[PDB]
Amino acid sequence: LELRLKSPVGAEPAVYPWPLPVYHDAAHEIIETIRWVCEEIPDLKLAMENYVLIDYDTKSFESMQRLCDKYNRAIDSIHQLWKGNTRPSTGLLRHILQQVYNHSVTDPNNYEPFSPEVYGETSFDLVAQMIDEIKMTDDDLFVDLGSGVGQVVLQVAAATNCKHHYGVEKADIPAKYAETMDREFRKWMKWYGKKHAEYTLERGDFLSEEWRERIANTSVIFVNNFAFGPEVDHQLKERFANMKEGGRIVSSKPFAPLNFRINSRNLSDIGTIMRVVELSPLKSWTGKPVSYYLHTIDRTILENYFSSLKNP
Ligand SMILES: COc1nc(Nc2cc(S(C)(=O)=O)ccc2N[C@@H](c2cccc3c2OC(F)(F)O3)c2ncccc2Cl)nc(N2CCNCC2)n1
Repeated sequence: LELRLKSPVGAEPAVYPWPLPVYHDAAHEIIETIRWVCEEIPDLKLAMENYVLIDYDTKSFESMQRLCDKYNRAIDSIHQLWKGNTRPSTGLLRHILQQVYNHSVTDPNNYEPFSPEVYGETSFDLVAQMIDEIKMTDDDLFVDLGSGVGQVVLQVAAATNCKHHYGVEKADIPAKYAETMDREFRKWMKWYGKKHAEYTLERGDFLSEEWRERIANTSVIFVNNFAFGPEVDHQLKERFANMKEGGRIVSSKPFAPLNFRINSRNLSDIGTIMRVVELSPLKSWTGKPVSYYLHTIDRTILENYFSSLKNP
């Protein structure tokens, strides 16, 4: 006893075992998948009997099976008509990321702010605003320092053309889940027929020796440093100090003051080599009044100070 959804692009079907997983709801996931594919393919919305998406019982195997059958037959008609890899829309991507999470993370957890279990609530929209603001290209290398189950990396890889996206996570439980998130994401993206950039989710300590040169060569760092201690903050600034001009750090708490004024007593501070701006979706956003910080490596701040001493 199972439910099957045929892929709109001819990939392997999505197979769900009945009784469906508890999770959000698995039956609603199947209905929303069908609706998303219908929104995506106008011939499919035409071929599909309208009534089948109004009249359903998620608690009935036969009712759920009939819904899947109607969709599957409509996909078959469309595949017969066509007989004779684009990036996902923002709406579809939100669905795909939630779907990937639901199929990957199965054990209870605590639902703290910006935690994997609440990604859909404020993270998804905020990461979407951030992507629109920093405008990465094929020359960029993106790294999430403390990537959790890899959700930010998956979103950014599905939305941008960076050369590569990396996620590094130290903790055992999220890094293990990231392995399933990776598989589930690649599988589901193929199922929908959607393109994503290259990415790697790995287990590791971003403060290790190996990671020193990796951070130095990164063009865009993403780091939720909100709850970081002074030691991790100090070590990170030491890593950032080796970054290239124009290198960027997107964070939840600033690494240098917004009003940093270089003088003779603060030449050791990271503020001497980076621009820092506070960004806010509120500056059409109706979500939480959130803020984030964009840091840009710029050693001309330090150069202009020495230049001004020699040229009064
Ligand atoms: C407010 O409570 C709070 N906030 C944060 N973090 C936080 C605070 C604020 S603010 C100043 O209060 O407005 C805004 C954004 C974030 N996090 C964002 C984020 C971080 C870095 C760059 C960003 C970004 O968003 C961005 F895309 F724009 O660029 C985030 N982190 C992780 C995954 C997805 C997302 Cl989207 N972390 C914690 N914790 C630490 C974790 N476990 C519980 C306590 N608790």
